[PDB]
Amino acid sequence: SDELSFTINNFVPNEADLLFQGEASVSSTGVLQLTKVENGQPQKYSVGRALYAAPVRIWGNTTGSVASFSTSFTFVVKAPNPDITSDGLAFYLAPPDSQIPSGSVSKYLGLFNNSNSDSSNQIVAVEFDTYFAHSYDPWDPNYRHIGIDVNGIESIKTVQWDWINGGVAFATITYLAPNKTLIASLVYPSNQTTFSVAASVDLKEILPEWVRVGFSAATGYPTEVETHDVLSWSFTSTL
Amino acid sequence: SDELSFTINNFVPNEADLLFQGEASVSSTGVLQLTKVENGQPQKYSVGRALYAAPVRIWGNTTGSVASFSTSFTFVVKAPNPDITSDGLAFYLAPPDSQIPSGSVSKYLGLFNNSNSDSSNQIVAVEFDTYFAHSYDPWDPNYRHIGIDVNGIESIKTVQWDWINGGVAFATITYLAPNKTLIASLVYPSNQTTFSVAASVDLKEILPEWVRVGFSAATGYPTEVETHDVLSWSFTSTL
Ligand SMILES: CC(=O)N[C@H]1[C@H]([C@H](O)[C@H](O)CO)O[C@@](O[C@H]2[C@@H](O)[C@@H](CO)O[C@@H](O[C@H]3[C@H](O)[C@@H](O)[C@H](O)O[C@@H]3CO)[C@@H]2O)(C(=O)O)C[C@@H]1O
Ligand SMILES: CC(=O)N[C@H]1[C@H]([C@H](O)[C@H](O)CO)O[C@@](O[C@H]2[C@@H](O)[C@@H](CO)O[C@@H](O[C@H]3[C@H](O)[C@@H](O)[C@H](O)O[C@@H]3CO)[C@@H]2O)(C(=O)O)C[C@@H]1O
Ligand SMILES: *[C@@H]1O[C@H](CO)[C@@H](O)[C@H](O)[C@H]1NC(C)=O
Ligand SMILES: *[C@@H]1O[C@H](CO)[C@@H](O)[C@H](O)[C@H]1NC(C)=O
Ligand SMILES: *[C@@H]1O[C@H](CO)[C@@H](O)[C@H](O)[C@H]1NC(C)=O
Ligand SMILES: *[C@@H]1O[C@H](CO)[C@@H](O)[C@H](O)[C@H]1NC(C)=O
Ligand SMILES: *[C@@H]1O[C@H](CO)[C@@H](O)[C@H](O)[C@H]1NC(C)=O
Ligand SMILES: [Ca+2]
Ligand SMILES: [Ca+2]
Ligand SMILES: [Mn+2]
Ligand SMILES: [Mn+2]
Repeated sequence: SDELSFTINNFVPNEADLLFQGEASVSSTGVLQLTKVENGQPQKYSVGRALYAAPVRIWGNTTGSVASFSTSFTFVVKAPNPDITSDGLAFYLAPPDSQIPSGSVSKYLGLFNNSNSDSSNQIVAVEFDTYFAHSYDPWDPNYRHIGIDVNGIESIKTVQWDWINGGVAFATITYLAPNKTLIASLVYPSNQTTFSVAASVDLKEILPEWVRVGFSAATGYPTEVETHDVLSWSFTSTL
Repeated sequence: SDELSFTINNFVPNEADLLFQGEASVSSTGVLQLTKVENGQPQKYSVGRALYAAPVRIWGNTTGSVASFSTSFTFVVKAPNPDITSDGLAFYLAPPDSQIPSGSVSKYLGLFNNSNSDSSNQIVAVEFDTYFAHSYDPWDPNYRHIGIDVNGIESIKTVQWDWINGGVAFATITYLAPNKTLIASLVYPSNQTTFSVAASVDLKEILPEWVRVGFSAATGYPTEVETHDVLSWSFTSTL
């Protein structure tokens, strides 16, 4: 594909154009629930991933060009016990066939097996990290944050994010190919607060020609559970 | 129009789909020069405005709906004397036939006659203010800033903007109709710095059904002159 664009205003149960991994799924009410919820209550140690069914062409060696893209989606992270929550969700690009790694992966938002930034992971992600205690996440700044990750959970760049328990967030992620710059942005219309981050990233150097795009999220200790619900999602890429 | 979308990757001299006001124009090199430049040096007390030729439908009383839009553009503000510059540029929406007001309008970025927030102005703008001394701009915060204006030069909301003399900026402005939220964002791929702001705005309440969209900029005292050049511009609105 040289141009791919899709808009999902309302998710549908077992949505055909979505590849589900782990405990992810969309509720009868139309929300993409990354982590498991029962009776409206988020469940402990849940890991989920949803990907758009069609692989996306990120670059062409025959062409020499690289894709520029932009994604926007709305989500809610509602926790019964706000004080300390875990772990957060993230939008990411990975190889078409990636699976959730085996092992302790909650503090890695379901994207990694460990802290390392292994070049083989081939993963570019934008995380919305809700857990930052150094006892379990020693690589995190001391506050909830939005970070840009490249082959590793230790964000190459972050910004402080003032999460609103149950607040509806509108986030857009944009990649300017010509400028190898990935920028992330989040807004809470309810508080009129904004957050943003940018980092240099050369997709040609990190990701393969084809990749699948989507979301990943994880839940940890029971007293810190929160939801990772996505309500809308639009994606556009142009090669 | 129920949907309008245009992308201008390169401006052309006397570009037919652009309405020029004041000293605005596009150079032979293809840059939209809001304020006049001669021999590559910005001139004092210059005021310019450029608008897309076609008026945009912002809302429909017969339909009940309101337009959601998003604009992205790249610009450069190069000043020979960085220390203190004036005045800045801005993207704005106004009535189809608005003209540059008469009088001292440089500290108002070519958008207003005075400080007042007169409901009759019908102007929603996002300013990139480079001059903030309280002696002439008593309404400004104490730093260069990006602010959201509504019928007046005194921004209803701002954020600190760390201008880069001659740096190429990529800015996007988005209006979420359903949430009456106008958000502004700027990034300098060269420093990987980001800035963003959001504010509650009800276009139905401020602007008329039809409006023209574009840019405004002004230059002041000779020792503080700077350029207000726009390189790219894409606009999309959907009713
Ligand atoms: C094999 C296995 O099941 N590993 C778990 C780990 C283990 O708890 C860990 O290996 C024990 O050393 O926990 C995992 O989730 C943890 C993760 O969410 C972190 C931070 O993101 O928080 C941990 O919860 C803490 C909690 O924050 C404290 O307040 C509490 O006192 O202790 C809790 C730990 O018991 C989560 O357990 C992990 O990803 O490492 C999930 C693995 O499956
Ligand atoms: C009638 C008229 O021509 N008005 C000018 C005004 C006049 O200078 C003002 O009415 C005198 O009180 O200036 C206008 O531009 C000014 C504006 O750009 C402000 C701030 O944005 O800066 C002024 O320059 C200052 C400069 O910053 C100082 O360092 C310097 O010492 O004094 C300068 C003023 O002389 C600009 O003049 C204006 O918008 O008010 C342009 C009007 O056309
Ligand atoms: C392009 O890349 C594909 C796989 O990455 C390879 O099989 C093909 O031979 C390459 N062709 C060129 C011209 O690089
Ligand atoms: C990552 O997955 C591999 C499977 O090849 C497994 O051997 C390894 O234990 C996992 N990493 C961790 C930290 O468990
Ligand atoms: C925007 O408004 C709609 C309808 O009023 C609401 O359902 C939605 O959650 C809001 N979105 C955001 C990001 O606040
Ligand atoms: C500019 O302000 C003056 C008063 O200072 C006013 O008389 C004039 O009408 C305004 N300009 C325009 C175009 O209305
Ligand atoms: C992005 O890269 C292009 C090509 O190198 C350049 O012309 C443009 O000014 C850059 N934009 C930004 C915001 O740096
Ligand atoms: Ca964390
Ligand atoms: Ca000012
Ligand atoms: Mn983190
Ligand atoms: Mn200002």
